[PDB]
Formats: sequence, structure tokens, C-alpha cells
Amino acid sequence: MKDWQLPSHSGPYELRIEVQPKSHHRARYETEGSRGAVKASAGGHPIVQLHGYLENEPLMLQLFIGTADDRLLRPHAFYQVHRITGKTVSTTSHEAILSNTKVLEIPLLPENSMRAVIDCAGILKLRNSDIELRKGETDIGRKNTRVRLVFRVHVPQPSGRTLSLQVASNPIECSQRS
DNA sequence: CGAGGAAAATTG
DNA sequence: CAATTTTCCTCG
Repeated sequence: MKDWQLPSHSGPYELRIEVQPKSHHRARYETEGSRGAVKASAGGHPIVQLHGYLENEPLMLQLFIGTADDRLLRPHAFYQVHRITGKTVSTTSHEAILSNTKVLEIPLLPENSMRAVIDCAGILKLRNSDIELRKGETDIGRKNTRVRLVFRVHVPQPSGRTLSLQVASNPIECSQRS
């Protein structure tokens, strides 16, 4: 259900998420698109801050979404939707649709305290029945209503070594019945 | 306003 | 048949 006790670290640098949301996101449907977005049982929007690269060179962070499978990940289902609310502090946020995969290329400014708060992305539920007739693909069919987040950064050091990171956020789950 | 809970439909 | 889902409803 959660594995936050076994980090890999990146030398003298460390890219980790600050305030973490709950694993019970509320993804609505394309037929009832109205509510459902970035929130938690009470209050705890997700935050992403890098504490390591302290050079005058800029950096670009990318997001990699992958369903909550067992060992090898699968091609993301369809958790792709926009948002709307003055509280949508889009200081650092971006999206990138891929062949059955969703990614977010969020760049980091130079001296902006390396801040990247997440409060401008909602969540849509993937109608399993619609993904059942999909055939071939192994996206959210009918027994997998859970996806996983994988944050990855890539900052090349001007000397002889690349600084790449890979974090894993909690799996998004809309089904309430175990 | 959002979210959760419950209800329900359909599919396997 | 039960599994699982689906969408709604109600509620905070």
C-alpha cells in the first residue's frame, strides 16, 4: 500500500516530494465531469521540491505516470484532465500526452527556492468497461482501479557525471470497496 | 464546492 | 452469480 522507507539518494543532492496527498483521490467520469481533482481527505496537496543541485545552472523536472502494477509497469490508462480554481497556483506545471502514457514536463527556475507545488491537476476515472473492450492493451481493464506516479529529473553536471532522479508517489485509487 | 458514500449496471 | 464496475446521490 505504501513504500516510503528505502530511498536511493543522489550523492550530495536529494529530490523528494514535500507535502503528500492521500491515496484516495476522487476521479470523476467523462459523463459526469464536474468535481474530482487534486485534494486529500482533509487538506494536503502534493508538493515537489529538489534539495541538492545548488549550482547557477537551471534544471528541468519531468513526471512519469505508470499504473500500479506488480514488477514491470504498464502503459498508463487515461488519467488526463485539466482543472480550474483561483487556488491553481500554476507557478511550475506542464502536461505531455504520450502513446498510452501521461507525463508532465515541469521545468525549475534558477533562484526560485527550487519550488514546485502541485494544486492545478485534477483526476479523471478510467471507465473500466470502456477499457475492457480496448483489447490487447493491459490498461485499467476491470480489476485494476489503481495507478502509480514516478517523478524523474535529469540535470547534466558540467564536469563528467549526470544527476538523474526517480521518485515514486502513492498509487491513486478511486474504488472504495477492497 | 468537493468529496465521499451509496446505489446501481454490467460484465466476467 | 458474483465480481466489478459505474454514476449518482448525499454529505462535509
